[PDB]
Amino acid sequence: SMDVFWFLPTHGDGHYLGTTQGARPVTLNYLKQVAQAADSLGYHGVLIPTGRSCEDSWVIASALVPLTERLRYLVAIRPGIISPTVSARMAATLDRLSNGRLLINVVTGGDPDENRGDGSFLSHSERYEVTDEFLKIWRRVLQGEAVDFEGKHLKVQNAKALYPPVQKPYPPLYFGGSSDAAHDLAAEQVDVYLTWGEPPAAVAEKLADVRERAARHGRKVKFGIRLHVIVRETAEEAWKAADKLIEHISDETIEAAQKSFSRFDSEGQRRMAALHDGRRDNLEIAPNLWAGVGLVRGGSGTALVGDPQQVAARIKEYADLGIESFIFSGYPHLEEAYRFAELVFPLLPEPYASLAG
Amino acid sequence: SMDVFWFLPTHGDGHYLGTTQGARPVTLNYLKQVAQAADSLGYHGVLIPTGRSCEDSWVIASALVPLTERLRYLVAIRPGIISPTVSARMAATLDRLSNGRLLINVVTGGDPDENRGDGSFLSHSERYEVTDEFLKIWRRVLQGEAVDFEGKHLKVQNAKALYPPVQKPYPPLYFGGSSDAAHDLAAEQVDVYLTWGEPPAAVAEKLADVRERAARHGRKVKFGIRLHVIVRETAEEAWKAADKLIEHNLEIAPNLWAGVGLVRGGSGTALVGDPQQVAARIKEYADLGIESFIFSGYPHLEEAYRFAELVFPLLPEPYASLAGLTGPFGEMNDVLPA
Amino acid sequence: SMDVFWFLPTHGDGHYLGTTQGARPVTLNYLKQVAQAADSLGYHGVLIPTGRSCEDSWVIASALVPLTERLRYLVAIRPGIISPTVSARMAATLDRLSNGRLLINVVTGGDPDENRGDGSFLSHSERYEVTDEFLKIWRRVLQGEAVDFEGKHLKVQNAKALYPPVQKPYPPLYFGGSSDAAHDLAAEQVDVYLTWGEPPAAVAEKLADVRERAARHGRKVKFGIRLHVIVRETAEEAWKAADKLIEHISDETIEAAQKSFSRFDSEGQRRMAALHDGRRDNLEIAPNLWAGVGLVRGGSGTALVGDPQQVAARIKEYADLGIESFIFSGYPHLEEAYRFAELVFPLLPEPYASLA
Amino acid sequence: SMDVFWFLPTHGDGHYLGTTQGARPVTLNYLKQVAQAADSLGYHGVLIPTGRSCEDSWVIASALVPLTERLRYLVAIRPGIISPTVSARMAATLDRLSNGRLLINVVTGGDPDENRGDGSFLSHSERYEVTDEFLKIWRRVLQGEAVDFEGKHLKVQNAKALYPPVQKPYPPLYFGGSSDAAHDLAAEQVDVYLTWGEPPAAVAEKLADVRERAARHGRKVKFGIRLHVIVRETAEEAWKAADKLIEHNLEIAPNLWAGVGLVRGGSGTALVGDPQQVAARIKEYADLGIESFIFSGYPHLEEAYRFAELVFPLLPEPYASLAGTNLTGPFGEMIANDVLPA
Ligand SMILES: Cc1cc2nc3c(=O)[nH]c(=O)nc-3n(C[C@H](O)[C@H](O)[C@H](O)COP(=O)(O)O)c2cc1C
Ligand SMILES: Cc1cc2nc3c(=O)[nH]c(=O)nc-3n(C[C@H](O)[C@H](O)[C@H](O)COP(=O)(O)O)c2cc1C
Ligand SMILES: Cc1cc2nc3c(=O)[nH]c(=O)nc-3n(C[C@H](O)[C@H](O)[C@H](O)COP(=O)(O)O)c2cc1C
Repeated sequence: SMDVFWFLPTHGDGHYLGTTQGARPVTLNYLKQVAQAADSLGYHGVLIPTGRSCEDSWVIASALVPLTERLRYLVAIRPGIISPTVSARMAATLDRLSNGRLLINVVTGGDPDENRGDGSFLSHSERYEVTDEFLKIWRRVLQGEAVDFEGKHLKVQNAKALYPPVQKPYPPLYFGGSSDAAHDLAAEQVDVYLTWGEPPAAVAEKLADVRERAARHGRKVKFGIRLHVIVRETAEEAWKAADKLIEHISDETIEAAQKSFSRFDSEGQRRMAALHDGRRDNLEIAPNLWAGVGLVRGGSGTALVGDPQQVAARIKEYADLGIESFIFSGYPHLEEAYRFAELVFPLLPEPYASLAG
Repeated sequence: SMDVFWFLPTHGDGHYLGTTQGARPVTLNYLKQVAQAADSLGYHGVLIPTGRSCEDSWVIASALVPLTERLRYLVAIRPGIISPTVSARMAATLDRLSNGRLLINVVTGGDPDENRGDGSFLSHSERYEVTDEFLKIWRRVLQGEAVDFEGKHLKVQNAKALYPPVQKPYPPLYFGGSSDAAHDLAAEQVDVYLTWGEPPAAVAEKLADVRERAARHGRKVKFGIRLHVIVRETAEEAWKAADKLIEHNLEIAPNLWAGVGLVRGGSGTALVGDPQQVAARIKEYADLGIESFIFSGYPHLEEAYRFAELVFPLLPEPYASLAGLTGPFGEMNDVLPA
Repeated sequence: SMDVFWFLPTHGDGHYLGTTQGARPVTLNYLKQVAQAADSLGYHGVLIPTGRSCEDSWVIASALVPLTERLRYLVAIRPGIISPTVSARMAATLDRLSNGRLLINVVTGGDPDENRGDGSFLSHSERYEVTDEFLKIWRRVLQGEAVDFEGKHLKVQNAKALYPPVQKPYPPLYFGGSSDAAHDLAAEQVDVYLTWGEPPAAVAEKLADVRERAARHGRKVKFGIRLHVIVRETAEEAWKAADKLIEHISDETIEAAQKSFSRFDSEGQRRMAALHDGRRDNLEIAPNLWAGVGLVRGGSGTALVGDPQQVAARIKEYADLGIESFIFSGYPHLEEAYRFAELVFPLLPEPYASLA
Repeated sequence: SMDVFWFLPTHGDGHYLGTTQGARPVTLNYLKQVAQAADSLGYHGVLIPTGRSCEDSWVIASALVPLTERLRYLVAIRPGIISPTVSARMAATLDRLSNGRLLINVVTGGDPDENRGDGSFLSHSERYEVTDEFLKIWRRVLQGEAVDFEGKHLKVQNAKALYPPVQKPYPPLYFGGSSDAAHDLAAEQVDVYLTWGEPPAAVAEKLADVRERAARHGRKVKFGIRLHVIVRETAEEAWKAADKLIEHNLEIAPNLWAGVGLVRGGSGTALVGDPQQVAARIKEYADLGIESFIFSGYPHLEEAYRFAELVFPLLPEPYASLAGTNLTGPFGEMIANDVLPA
């Protein structure tokens, strides 16, 4: 079993990182282009990021649902900035309009400056306490239960979502995080645990940690990985494109982003930045794993670079560890969605092997 | 100037009130029908209600934006249940995708049971205090400012909306309310004040109160009214349809029927009569300063066509010129209809 | 089995016949409204008329296909005015883009003035000869055959349709006609024979003739009927709306319309106009069968008028004769598509009974 | 004035010519992708080819009209296989539904085997005779006339198009042809004369011939050229992609590469070079009087973005300002979560 996702560039898109040269503005028409591409190419779904640097994920996903037939949408919810009852009604409404194509990404928010801008003045441990109480209300209201809940952070009385969702018991819960509070929350409530593109040894230990905590709660969680991808027909062209992606990234822009990443209260972001740390020589931190994207961009920071056989081999490495979901992205997002689907899909298991023509 | 709105029945639709007979379920397909009808008929926009009995307004409006060309969407925001910065980013994205077709309806929420279900335990005076602080943060972040704000209820530090809206300075703020705190809030921050379909004398006094308070703040507010409509070609058919609507004294004013208010629907009063009678009541409200008219009918799809074909030619421009590409008009295979 | 169709008013729509009062212009937006209504309400398909009085059927059907999911489109082809090879490629493309939702209505054209305007100067017998040779080439090219054909009217050499259709062997062929040449063509080539809304006794004889001729060709054809419908909650409201539909029809327009029909070289049009002769009194030619639409409109001319039980009863009467397809219409087409689907669908067989 | 068109690959698309490697099937979804790409990028329109090797142009164009806002469709009509009255009603209906976005490409058909497959057994001189009579009836019915016409090939009596088009007097007529019979027909009836991508000296001589014949009839025709284009940021990558396109001398003129003519593609020549070289060759053709430019690339979706992002700012208005919608803000991917792209 394997689900291959693509990515909607709600932060912005282009041919190069860091610079405005070759940039592509994010419009309704361009978002339609990427979503309808992933829909017709046969991708399982698309991940839609959230945050201050993005357009709103719920507005984007809701607008693209009537314009696609099979594509699923992994939309992010951020506990602490919205009522859990209201978030559930949004999830129910969007899941009903899409006829069961909604996927939920639980996001706790690792930037204290952005969180204070949204009105949240909570420590790292406190944010996961709100998320813990949030998900308990969210999951229960969506199953038709009039919820009475009074916790340390959230309190609802007769919380009801009158319109039931299509997917039972609720739209699947995806979650990413590397701290101990994140692994506990994932093991207790979520359905799929997501990690960024660390080397296989680091992901295997993170998966083993989550699998252990989930077993202690009598549950089993599925796993997925988030990666960039620069795949070409030959290995020489792929690494040539990787160097070309970052040719306009000055040293003062790398210092500007790293100064902002150190402000983050995120353990998952810390492990991603602990792979590059501003270096430019020796960026291949692992066989066909290139950490050049993390020099400027937040969140995901590594990419699989190589020919179709080299990239498909790295996928089997992660799949052998138990990872079943793969969320890819490329620059630019439209062109690379076709390139991955035409070079890598025939090398992947079904149904992706048979989607090529 | 006049803006004529229609209504999206996101709580549900049907042919009759009270009973489930002839009911029509709210689906994506039917919502497309009503929105695309109001879009092509030439309505200025549609009001989208909010509450526990409705589907989410932001999901529906966002889904209908790429499916319409000119129609505007009056979407409701609710302070107290969402971050003001995040609500502004939501408004910005929907306004950008729609190319300036987003209108904001500020709703405070008058049901204490529903408010407790959403996690808000605030009194009437407190609810308008959050709304006051909410709009100050909401309006300023959308104007490009990095907002630092610490009030009695809300507090943000370095609140920024990185994507600017299409409409400047922000999507217009519509607001409805009858208390003194609402009239003060409307006179200070909002752009359009909304009132229910009261008799013309009662609306004039409410408008005079808001218009007086707005002058003290150096502002002028526009006004709008929300009214159901049962218009037929003759007055006899209209009152026959009104009686049929509630078959499973009510005329509180000339051609103002309060039968819709018997149950918890969109409004509580309705204009019932022939096209000349309905246009006469509209001209009455317009003379008091009302420029926006938010209408609805049962069912909303059929009645959107009925109002637009019987009343639009009797209204000011551009609605007078919307009634009626050339060639044949009506069903022809050689002689054209004349 | 039963397939219920609706109708796209490409001639124009409105609340009243004959006059421009209460008319509704046919735009892309309004056609989207009616097509998307029939799609979501659960109708099997929509019939799209063709002719000089219509917008082009192929442009409209192709434009509405990507805007609907399940609805099928009964598009009309006219042999004699387009190449059979080209017509087949058009059908294949629309059938492929729609993923098998294309239905073909074979139209021969009964107006000699309109036919001469299109460049066809053929007698009634000759028109069915071109249609005969047209359909033979059309059906064979769509089955992957490089066709060589040299007939009295048409001649092709190496006619190929390189893109195969989705429905096999080809999109189903619907056909309407009342002449003897039409019954032969229907019995030999088409898949569904269509008739206008005549009384059940006259329809039963038309169906018996086509099934008799089809047996001599070793084939069996299915049958469908075309009707208007004015259904209300009560029988009094239905007859009140039927009288109201024709209140603005001029007596000069009645003679001017029937004068153009007396010049029509069509038996189906003559059998439909002879049910009224312009006489306005006593229009109910059968229980709940009202022939008021035929006073001005060509083609369909009768309507089922009554309460939901009366309308559903007349439908079952036609179904007992072997009619499986029902193509309904009302004025205006958008509102009345909802009215039929909400008043009559629960009284019909599945899947229409469970769609509400 | 300048109109830049793209191309809908209704015959098929892919990364390479001749081979099936990297091929891309023509589906409704992919045709939407290319059409909606040209729509948002700001192209004037798209050319839709016709023939036995294509899906029907009228079905595709009509299907794409409600899915686009400004993009125009240059749809081909072929006299001899359809009645002129019916063709006009089709043009009127599509022009009305699109609100004046329909363009007509008059195609006579140069393949006798394909013409015989469609039922036409006519010589070269005869084919242009039907086209002459076809356009005369087609143009007159669209202007509201009840047309009576009896020629050597076509005959109509009381031909009327009851629904008038949006563009007056009729959707513009584009036409391509190299024979003397074609140049006479173009100078007399059509609005835009189209030619393939010959070297600039040959195009100037063909355009002057049509302009002389048109002047003798008191008319003036506009001109357009059809070209492939392989434009990259550097000249070395462009020629590398051109060599790779046909791997499974050719530079017949400065930046004019004749590799597309090896197989039955869209045309036979291509502009290959850097953005500065391509815009220079366009300025050379534009100085001759060419106002319409119909470009294409392989694959058509990716290259529609590549030409529009590298060449549009170097072209006259409105294409120079199209590279920058009304939206403002973060132009590019956000650096971290608060640093605007440099
Ligand atoms: C696959 C994936 C997607 C994520 N998407 C987002 C996002 O859209 N917005 C965001 O603020 N954080 C996102 N994150 C980060 C986490 O949700 C969370 O904010 C951060 O990791 C803090 O958790 P931690 O301190 O336990 O590592 C994502 C993480 C992963 C693994
Ligand atoms: C259901 C139905 C639909 C028809 N639709 C058309 C049409 O769209 N255009 C048309 O010219 N004739 C139409 N006709 C009429 C016939 O197809 C035919 O063209 C004409 O009346 C000559 O046939 P006849 O002499 O055998 O009656 C239709 C007939 C039926 C029964
Ligand atoms: C821009 C352009 C586009 C053309 N498109 C087509 C087409 O789609 N199908 C086709 O058969 N011929 C096409 N042609 C060719 C002409 O229609 C015509 O068949 C050919 O020029 C033969 O005429 P000639 O002997 O006068 O040169 C095109 C020509 C040009 C210049």
